[PDB]
Amino acid sequence: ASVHGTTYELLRRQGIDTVFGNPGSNELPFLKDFPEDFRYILALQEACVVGIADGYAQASRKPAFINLHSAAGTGNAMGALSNAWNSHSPLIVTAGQQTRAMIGVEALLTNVDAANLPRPLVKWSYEPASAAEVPHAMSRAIHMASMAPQGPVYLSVPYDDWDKDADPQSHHLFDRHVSSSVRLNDQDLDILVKALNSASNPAIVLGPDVDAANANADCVMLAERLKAPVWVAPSAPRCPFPTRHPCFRGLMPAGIAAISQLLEGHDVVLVIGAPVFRYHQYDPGQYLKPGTRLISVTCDPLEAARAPMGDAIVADIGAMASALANLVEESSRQLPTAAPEPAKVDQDAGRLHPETVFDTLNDMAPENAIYLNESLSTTAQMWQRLNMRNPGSYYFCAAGGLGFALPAAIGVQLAEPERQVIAVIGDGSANYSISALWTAAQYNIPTIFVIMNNGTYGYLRWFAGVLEAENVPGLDVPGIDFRALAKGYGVQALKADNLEQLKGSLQEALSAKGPVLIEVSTVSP
Amino acid sequence: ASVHGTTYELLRRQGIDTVFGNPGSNELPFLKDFPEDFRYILALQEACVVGIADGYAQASRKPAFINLHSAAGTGNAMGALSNAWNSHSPLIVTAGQQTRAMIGVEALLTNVDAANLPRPLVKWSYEPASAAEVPHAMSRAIHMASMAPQGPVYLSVPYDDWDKDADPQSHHLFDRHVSSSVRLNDQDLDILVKALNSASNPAIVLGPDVDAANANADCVMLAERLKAPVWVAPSAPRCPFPTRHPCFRGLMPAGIAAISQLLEGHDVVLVIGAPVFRYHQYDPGQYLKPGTRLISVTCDPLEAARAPMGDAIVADIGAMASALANLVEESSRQLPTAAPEPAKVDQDAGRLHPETVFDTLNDMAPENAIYLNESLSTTAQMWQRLNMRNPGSYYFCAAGGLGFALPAAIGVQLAEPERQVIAVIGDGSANYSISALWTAAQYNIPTIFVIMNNGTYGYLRWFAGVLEAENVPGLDVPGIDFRALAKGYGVQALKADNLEQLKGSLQEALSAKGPVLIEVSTVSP
Amino acid sequence: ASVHGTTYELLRRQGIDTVFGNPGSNELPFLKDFPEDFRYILALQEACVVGIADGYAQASRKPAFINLHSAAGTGNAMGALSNAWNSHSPLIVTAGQQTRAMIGVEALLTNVDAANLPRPLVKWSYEPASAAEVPHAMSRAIHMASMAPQGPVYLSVPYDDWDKDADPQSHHLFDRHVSSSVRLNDQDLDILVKALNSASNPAIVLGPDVDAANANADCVMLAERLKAPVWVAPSAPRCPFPTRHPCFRGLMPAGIAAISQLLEGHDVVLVIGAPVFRYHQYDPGQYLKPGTRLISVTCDPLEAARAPMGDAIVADIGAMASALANLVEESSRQLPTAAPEPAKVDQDAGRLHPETVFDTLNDMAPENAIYLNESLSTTAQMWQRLNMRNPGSYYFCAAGGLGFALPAAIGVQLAEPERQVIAVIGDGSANYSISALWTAAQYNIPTIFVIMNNGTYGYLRWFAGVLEAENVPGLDVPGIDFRALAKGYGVQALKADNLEQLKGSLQEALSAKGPVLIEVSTVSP
Ligand SMILES: Cc1ncc(Cn2c(C)c(CCOP(=O)(O)OP(=O)(O)O)sc2=O)c(N)n1
Ligand SMILES: Cc1ncc(Cn2c(C)c(CCOP(=O)(O)OP(=O)(O)O)sc2=O)c(N)n1
Ligand SMILES: Cc1ncc(Cn2c(C)c(CCOP(=O)(O)OP(=O)(O)O)sc2=O)c(N)n1
Ligand SMILES: [Ca+2]
Ligand SMILES: [Ca+2]
Ligand SMILES: [Ca+2]
Ligand code: NA
Repeated sequence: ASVHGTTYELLRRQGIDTVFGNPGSNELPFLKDFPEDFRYILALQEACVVGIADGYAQASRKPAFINLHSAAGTGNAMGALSNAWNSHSPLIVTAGQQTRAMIGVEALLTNVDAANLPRPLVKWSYEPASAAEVPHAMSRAIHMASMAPQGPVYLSVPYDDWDKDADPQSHHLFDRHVSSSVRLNDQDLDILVKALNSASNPAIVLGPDVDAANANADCVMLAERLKAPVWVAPSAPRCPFPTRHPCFRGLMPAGIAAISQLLEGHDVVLVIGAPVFRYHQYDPGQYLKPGTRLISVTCDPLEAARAPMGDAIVADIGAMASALANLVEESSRQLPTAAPEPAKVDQDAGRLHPETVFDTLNDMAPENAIYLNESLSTTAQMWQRLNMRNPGSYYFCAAGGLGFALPAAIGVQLAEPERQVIAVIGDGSANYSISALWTAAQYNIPTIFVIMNNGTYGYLRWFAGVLEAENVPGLDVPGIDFRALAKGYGVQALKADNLEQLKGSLQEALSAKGPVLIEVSTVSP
Repeated sequence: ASVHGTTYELLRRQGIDTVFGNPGSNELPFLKDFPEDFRYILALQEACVVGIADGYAQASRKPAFINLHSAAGTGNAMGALSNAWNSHSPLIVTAGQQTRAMIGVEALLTNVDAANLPRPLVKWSYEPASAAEVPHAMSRAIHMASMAPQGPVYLSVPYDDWDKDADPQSHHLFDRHVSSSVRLNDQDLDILVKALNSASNPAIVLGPDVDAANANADCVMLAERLKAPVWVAPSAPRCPFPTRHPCFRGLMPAGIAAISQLLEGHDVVLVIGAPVFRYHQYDPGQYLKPGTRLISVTCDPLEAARAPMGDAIVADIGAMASALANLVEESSRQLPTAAPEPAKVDQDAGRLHPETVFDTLNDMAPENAIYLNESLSTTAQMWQRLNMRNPGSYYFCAAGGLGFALPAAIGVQLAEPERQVIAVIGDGSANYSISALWTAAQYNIPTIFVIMNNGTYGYLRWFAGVLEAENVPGLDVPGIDFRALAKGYGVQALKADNLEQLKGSLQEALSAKGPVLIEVSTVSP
Repeated sequence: ASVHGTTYELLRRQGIDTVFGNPGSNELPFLKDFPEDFRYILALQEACVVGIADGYAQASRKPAFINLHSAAGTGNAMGALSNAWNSHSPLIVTAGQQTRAMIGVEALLTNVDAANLPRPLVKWSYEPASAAEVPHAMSRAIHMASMAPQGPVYLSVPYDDWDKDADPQSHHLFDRHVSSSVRLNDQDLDILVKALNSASNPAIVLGPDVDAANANADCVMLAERLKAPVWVAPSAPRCPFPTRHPCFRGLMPAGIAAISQLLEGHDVVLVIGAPVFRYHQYDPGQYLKPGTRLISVTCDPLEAARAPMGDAIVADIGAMASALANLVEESSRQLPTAAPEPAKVDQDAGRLHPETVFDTLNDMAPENAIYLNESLSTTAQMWQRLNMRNPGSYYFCAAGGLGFALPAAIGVQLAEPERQVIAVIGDGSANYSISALWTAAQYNIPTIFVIMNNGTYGYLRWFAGVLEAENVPGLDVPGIDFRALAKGYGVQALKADNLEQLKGSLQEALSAKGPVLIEVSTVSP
């Protein structure tokens, strides 16, 4: 067997059947004789390739495979990799290297010092020392991406390796099963359960690793047994809980003082599947108020190490959530009462308030819609106004890197063909990965893109307020016609300048058989 | 003084007056109270920001200053940095970091392990240990970018540093002059000159550092004195010689065997301002034939170290070219005869042959036009068909990273307001940095973009041929309307489906007062 | 509170009370006002400092704290760190940095790019962005070293930070409890147990993480229930099983073919707490023979990823060994029969055969002796001839880095004051960290050092044989008087030129109240 044949066999034996890519000369020997059972999804720029693969991996809850071109293709993807690192996305990033005979002279499109290029945004980064090692290196990449805490990995392969003879002993790689599905030992788990059972006013805080683990239903059971309010940890990349469940209390503000104030009076705060905490704005104060102690369950040693307070347990979130949900007592406290519905904001016949847009989306979208958020100044309103009952219903750029939601929405829609994906993206954010629209058109992936057009980088005007910063350049983005951009890439385009048009446009988009972009004229901040 | 005030003073004292940027919250304290004498050029995605700054630095022959947002903004620019590394572009890349009080907890948009992120594509990468150190760190960044061999550098600055008190001793940074304008000592330079004077059939090979140094006219004088043919080193990022001068012999093929064959019979080959050599395709053979010896003058130790043959001198290209041009004897050999004009390719009333497009550009463009090339399958024809008499007339992605030419053309046009810039970009390449069009519209930078639309990644179909690779996915890019993309970003758009329309469109574009995009329907490969 | 006071409070609250160090100017502000409840152990060179701390951490099964001087002190320790990485030793390495005001100018003993210096041999490496962050960074270092898989970490601290005011919120760091004491979920653990219960001829292979976890007794119970032979994985850094238990089968040869041959006919091979596998010599063949399947339990994702065969479970070794030992059925197969005693090698009245030395050590040493091995050509004989009944009885350089055993023996003896430590070290190996002897003398740590003096690098003469390499320089080390070296550092010294003298010397050493070095004249290979 060749290294080519062996490597594709390893990939299919490990469940991988799709390559998200933008091709180059160093990858042609890998992509040639492309196997019939695989599919290749082309995107026109590498931030888009990785974004699509990332949405696909997060929604499918399995690794996604990426093929990029040498240093320039990998470099174009590095902002996308920053998000993937923070969302623990299991991404296997492969990049083609020059032929081994011309690496030394640094021929054009040699990836120099290749393994160092994507650091520090990958769990593992490597170039094999010989062609016969390639399948073993690929095996390492698959398992490193897939073991808790999941994350992106990088493998650089000289293009001449693929046609070489594989090692016959590589067959032992094909069926390896590697598990990190672990939970706290019985004695210490009993101690934790007793602390939860004994708490007089527990609170629960959930992060993205709950949704990645599909631990959402177990966390519902846990919250109901403990009769405890549930918050989502700040800067949330996913939604880990039904947002209209009686225990749900919403997204935490991303500030130190704000969070300790919210938790005040809670004696035990159990955090599951989140960093402690992904603050954003600087809001100095107490990490916790007196009387509050914190216990964190995290799949990531790096999270447990850097928490500035609390105890921590490093374990699989699925296994831990299930064990806790099944072991805790039913408290005799009263179940928390559901948060009230949000108020209707006054809306005239002109430009749309974001609140109106979210209320209308909530009124019209299917109950199993999946949303993406890259409309940064409207996040709080989005979380208050969209009823998201099911797991996998929300994605937001985990490292704050714009250019995620547009391509990720396409990968999510590819992963979940029977759930309507609706990406809500600001006019500024829409440009970072605009060319991803083309992939939705070409493969007819029927994502709906709602562009919130207010002409400005609104969130940065806000943060300028908290910093009290005046005379800042570069905050306005006038003069972009998103319907023309959508036409340019073959996506049906609609405009909504008022509520009547928003309703009509959503009705058309929801009914459409292909992707649709709706440009919404929203109010300026 | 504050760190803010001191740093802008240092920048203006060192000749920097423009910030190319895409802003974020960590940069607001740097960008606030933006100085009246500076200008900020916004681009909508960071590959575009760096591309624009890169074209501006290469054309202006001075450092360009960039401000990006933390890890995600830096990561989005890393493909652009790969080109900048290979073209020795003096780029000062600054990125905002979280406030020092929240770096430890890794708050959202903390740039973790920041200095390692852009490696290995920068000469120097750093985050200062205190706010008062920021001006000195900026001084280091300016000089590291600007000293031979020039190249990109990276500085990460926590956002709280700007408002802190500066060290009063920072004033000693303001007027530092640092020179690398050096040449080989007299005794060894005399030995080199004697070897050139004694050669029976010398050849000259020139690379991009000649054009960066504006050493072109000196290299003309050198070639005329030595009566020597002149080639451009392969994978050329710039044009270092007038392409219709009698000595000019064109762009070398990027292959080992091809180059040794071309040089056969030349006893001394003097290479100036190029790597030896930037091969691309694998074309194994002799590095040089018997009877040929090579001498390389390079500004870059890394180039001198990795050459697989020849002697080398590491020195400033401007200083060396001037010294050699003035010291060599006038040979009594006959001057080389000019290459013949290229033939006219048969052209019917349908889709355009690339040869026709270049002939027509050469017929209509001003004599001081500046071209950019990201139409990878037509490079040989472009070099044969465009008469480029003047320095600074050609740019091509130095690391082969697509997404350079579109934004770089805007930076070049900003640097050279009286020279018409014409970027010739393939339909595939146009997408990587498509959003850069917006910056040309907003600032009315009148670049002309000629999109060569053949529906496919043509060069990759070629390289597939040399590799003999069949059943490769992802090579076609149908279904993109570039006039709609240009409209989307506010750029006037024209279509050329045949020669009559190409001529009309060029006439309109040349006359236009703003940027113009022409979509040309070219023949499929 | 100051950063100094807060950091020592954090260290004592986290169980750390000893600093192993070699001091320098950047560390004086940390070491001043040294707390009364701490102890400082000086060694004269940094390989010795880290070796001592490493032996102390491995034997105590808890993190050890190290303080080195800037880049030069850290660099002198990097070979020692290579061993620590491979043995998963929880080492907190701190190094002093220049004052923040002189880092930029790179004053003498600035640690440039400090965090990158010890990579890739540390789990985490960091320099804080401000003085107030130091206690949180130290908290991160403690937990990163201590979480599974344990390993060395690095923290660089500017010397001016210690006197600065601490953040009052740092108190939340003091009592953090972080656990990685996890095991496979119940459903999958039941599947594993069923596979073990069903095996017709299981084998067990144990590595160093079993002894680190004190999982030895549980592994005895497991082997007895399964009636299974037990081997120690190759290149063994520790001893995980009583070597005269009936199931024990010895140390595996460090070769691919040798191991698959040894395992042939075993249907299920359970590996616990080892890489799969730490081969040394190149011995190509099948990784496993047909009919053998492998299951690995490892605390280290990097081990699970790179195994070339088998399934793997990433979990705590203590928790997994206990669960398996208590859950498996008692097999009705016959218990394995103990290996026979090794034969007595013929010994005349001259130089000692290594076999004689080990037999004599086994005859005279206490049953709870602890041995270290850095006599590389005699390892097989050592493993056959020393009855090691108890956990923590054997250490060998985990990365093969010489200079470990001499200082580690001192740290082990410091950790286990009531167990006689006997380090058996070749004459070549003894020199790498010879100055460590001084620390044993000064603190009266009564380690016994047995120098096996055959005048040559014996193992390298062997490996030269397997490679069939002739005319190799640098293999002989004549002319070293180890009794004089011991005298030089204040350690009692004895010589053993024959068996009578070996017996007398051991009797004296065993009775001595201080450290003793015995130079043994052994036979040449
Ligand atoms: C890759 C990248 N570049 C720059 C930023 C900085 N940034 C920028 C530029 C924002 C403006 C977003 O504008 P929008 O139109 O998409 O949405 P809003 O108007 O609601 O803010 S929010 C933010 O953090 C970023 N986060 N990521
Ligand atoms: C960032 C990046 N991604 C991928 C490539 C690989 N690549 C690709 C995708 C090419 C196709 C260029 O297509 P085009 O339409 O712009 O021009 P041609 O049709 O003349 O080839 S040429 C080439 O090297 C690259 N060089 N850089
Ligand atoms: C730091 C370091 N340097 C060099 C070596 C190479 N090396 C060397 C030099 C050996 C000779 C050991 O000689 P010895 O006298 O201690 O023992 P033997 O005679 O039994 O081999 S074994 C070995 O791997 C090493 N392992 N570690
Ligand atoms: Ca906006
Ligand atoms: Ca094309
Ligand atoms: Ca020896
Ligand atoms: Na990097």
